Amino acid sequence: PSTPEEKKKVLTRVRRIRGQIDALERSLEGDAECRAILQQIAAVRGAANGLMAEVLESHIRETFDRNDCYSREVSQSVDDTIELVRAYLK
Amino acid sequence: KKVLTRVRRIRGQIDALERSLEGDAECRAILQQIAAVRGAANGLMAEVLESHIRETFDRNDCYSREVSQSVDDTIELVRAYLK
Amino acid sequence: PSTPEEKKKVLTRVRRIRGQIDALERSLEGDAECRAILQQIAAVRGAANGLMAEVLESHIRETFDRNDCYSREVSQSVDDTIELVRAYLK
Amino acid sequence: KKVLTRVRRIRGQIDALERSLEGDAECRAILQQIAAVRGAANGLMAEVLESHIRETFDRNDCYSREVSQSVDDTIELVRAYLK
Repeated sequence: PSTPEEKKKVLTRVRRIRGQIDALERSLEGDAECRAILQQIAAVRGAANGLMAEVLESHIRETFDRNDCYSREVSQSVDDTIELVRAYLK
Repeated sequence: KKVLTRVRRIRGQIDALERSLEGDAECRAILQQIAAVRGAANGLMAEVLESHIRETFDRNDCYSREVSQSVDDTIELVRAYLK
Repeated sequence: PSTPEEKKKVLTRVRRIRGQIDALERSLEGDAECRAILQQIAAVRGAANGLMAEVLESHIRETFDRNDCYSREVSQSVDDTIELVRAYLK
Repeated sequence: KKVLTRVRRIRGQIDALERSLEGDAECRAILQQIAAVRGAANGLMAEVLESHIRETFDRNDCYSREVSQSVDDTIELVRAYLK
């Protein structure tokens, strides 16, 4: 993030991830079944990966823009690149 | 246990990332740290799995040098895949 | 596998994986799109994982049996364990 | 184009696995080798993505040291996640 607007959304998501980690401690200290925990942990990893893709997409786009290089073909390269990352970096 | 040890390290990573963001760090650094959170979610999953597996086979009243390896190799395999 | 029957099923699956690696090789010899290649590689990995579970499950089962220790609860534990491995080792 | 480099070495692992089985190796050893097949496929994926990412951002006629690093950093993540 470079824009203060991007700073805000990421902080939101990051906080929401601390929100998911709270419920995991809450569940760990309590009466949780390993299958419910593993699921909570998996959703943490899902959330991180979600955000990683959103930061990456945003970073790549800003790089091309500072370089006066943003066009529709560049923009779609990024679309293509992020679909792959979303699908294969887990 | 060794599990909460890891839940804190995760919380540790998220608060630093929350602060990286507050302290306006460079984008490479934000990505570096989100990837590291994911890596620790995998490491934590490798503990909780290791717990449930260790615990499920002591529970079955089958002790043996041979059964212990079988359970070490299962754990070694989990560790390879999740690190 | 210790059993001469289980050696055969596994050896099929391994060959079926060679068959997938040859199709992948065809697709790099000739030219298919870069997303169809990724999909092929993921399918190889899905096949390896798939077999890693089948072998793991059989190995654990044999260990309890060989120790005169096989019951239904031991059997369902292995069911519970493999379902997790299938779901979380990728 | 060092994709064949790896597709070969992966075929190398499958045949050794086929030998292990024909040659009555330990059940522990089969699992070790199947995990390494999976590990190789991930490495293969980390090359094929690297090919595509590089190829896709040179094709945009946008050169600059700052753009090169953004692409290095992308490729670093790809490597971190897959090995």
